[PDB]
Amino acid sequence: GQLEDMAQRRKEAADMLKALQGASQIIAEIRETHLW
Amino acid sequence: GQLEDMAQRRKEAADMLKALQGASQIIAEIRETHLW
Repeated sequence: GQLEDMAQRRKEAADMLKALQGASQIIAEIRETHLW
Repeated sequence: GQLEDMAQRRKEAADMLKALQGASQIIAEIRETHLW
């Protein structure tokens, strides 16, 4: 009848997901370099 | 399901070999009258 710390932590955790994207970009660059 | 420098070098070598072979064939095909 009647009825910020966590937000920052989850935001940092989500931002840490960029490691996979960075690894994929590095792998793609290495593959492109191997061609030359 | 799924499966440059060296390529350029081999292409140049093949082109040079083909040019030499063509030149040799052209020289051989010259009329015997002009070759002797």
